Formats: sequence, C-alpha cells, structure tokens
Amino acid sequence: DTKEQRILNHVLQHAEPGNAQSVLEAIDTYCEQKEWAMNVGDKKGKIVDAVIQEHQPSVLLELGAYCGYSAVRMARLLSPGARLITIEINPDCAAITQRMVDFAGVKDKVTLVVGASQDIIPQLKKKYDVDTLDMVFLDHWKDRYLPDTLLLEECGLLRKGTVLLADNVICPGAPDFLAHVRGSSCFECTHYQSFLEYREVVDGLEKAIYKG
Ligand SMILES: C[S@@+](CC[C@H](N)C(=O)[O-])C[C@H]1O[C@@H](n2cnc3c(N)ncnc32)[C@H](O)[C@@H]1O
Ligand SMILES: O=[N+]([O-])c1cc(O)c(O)c([N+](=O)[O-])c1
Ligand SMILES: [Mg+2]
Repeated sequence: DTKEQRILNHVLQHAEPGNAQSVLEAIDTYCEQKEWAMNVGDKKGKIVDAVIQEHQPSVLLELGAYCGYSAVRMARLLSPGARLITIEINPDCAAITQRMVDFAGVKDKVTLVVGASQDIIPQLKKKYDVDTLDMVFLDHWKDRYLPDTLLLEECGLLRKGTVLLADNVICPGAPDFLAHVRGSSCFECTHYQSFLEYREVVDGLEKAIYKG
C-alpha cells in the first residue's frame, strides 16, 4: 500500500466520477490534511488555468505525470479535439495517472507516454503524430528541465510562440534552466510568484515563450 495508492483510494471514494473539478479538490484536501505530495497544488494550478485559458493550446506536452493532478487540471480546460501527452518514467505513477484520468472522464484527450522523457522526445513526432507543441509543462526531475528543453528544440518540436511553463522555479529550484531561458534571446520570459503546494513557502511558475 503506497502513498500514491491511498490518494487514488481517496478520489475513488470522495470524488464524483466524470467531474474533473471534483477530483482536483479530493486530491488537494487529502494531501493538504493527511499526506504531502508533489502535485502542483491549487494555488499555482489557478495560474496554469489562467495561462491555458489564454493561450488555448491544441497540442500540449506534460513532463512527469505522477498521480495525474495536473493532467486533470490542464485537460479539463482543453477545447474539443485538443490533445495532451504526459510523459512519466515510473510505471507505478503511470498506472495511477491513468486510473485518475479515467475517473475524471478525461481519458479520451490525455495520452500517457510511459518512459524517460529523454528517450521518448525524439520519438514524439513519428510514433504519436506530432508536428509542433503549442505548450510544454515542465514538472519532472529538476535536473532535466534544461537538457529536455534543448532536446525539444533539437528535434524541432518547438515552434515560434510555443509556451514553456515551468514549475518549482524557486523551490526546489531549476537554476540552470532559469539561467538559460532568461538569458537566451530565443525565450521571452515572465515570472508568476506563487506558493509551494500545501505550504507557506514562496515558489512560482516561469513562463518561457520560444521565439525561434
Ligand atoms: C513533480 S512530480 C509530477 C507532478 C505532476 N505534474 C503534478 O503536478 O500533478 C515528478 C514526476 O515526474 C516523473 N519524472 C521524473 N523524471 C522524469 C523523466 N525524465 N521523464 C518522465 N518522467 C519523469 C517522476 O516519476 C515523478 O512522478
Ligand atoms: O519536494 N519538493 O519540494 C518538490 C515540489 C514540487 O512541486 C515538485 O514538482 C518536486 N519534484 O519535481 O520532485 C519536488
Ligand atoms: Mg512540481
């Protein structure tokens, strides 16, 4: 019985099926008052809602699914016919992402890619019928932000106007990535100060728009 298993257990009991918003509040109050978990949280989540609602992307890439909290959060706001792909290396996390997604009724617009982001990014175009990504949400291991950004650029998955949204830019921090995107003339950057999930600590989301 793992931590990620009780969180699905909570949703399966307290959340009402087919309602993406409900699941969200289930995951939030469980982690909020029983066990801490590396979900984006509601407070930066409300920012991703504002950012997704604005740029209204057709194809969106997530790096690191975990329990599907952010996959639910993003995909419940996608226009009809929009796709979200979510890369997750851990088979156990990837099995629970799917369940969570099924419960929310969001299984039809979210495609799970089970594997290491570095291995599947070069295979993204061909295997999954992908031209360019309208938006990338980075939230996997922090050492992989920069590598995978150059990897996404290399494979030509980055389009002029692509929105990279990066989590945990203050805590635990993604300093090499932050340094590259803010300094690069390929990226136009905005910071949104928020708060680390389930805590009174200052975190924030960095938005970086590729320019070519
Ligand atoms: C911060 S959690 C993701 C949280 C999720 N996006 C949310 O906010 O609800 C990090 C997850 O990314 C996965 N991960 C770490 N490195 C990865 C990689 N290189 N490729 C794909 N997934 C990775 C880990 O298994 C872990 O579950
Ligand atoms: O432990 N943490 O402070 C976090 C928080 C987070 O929001 C994370 O995404 C994380 N991680 O990617 O492993 C770690
Ligand atoms: Mg995070």
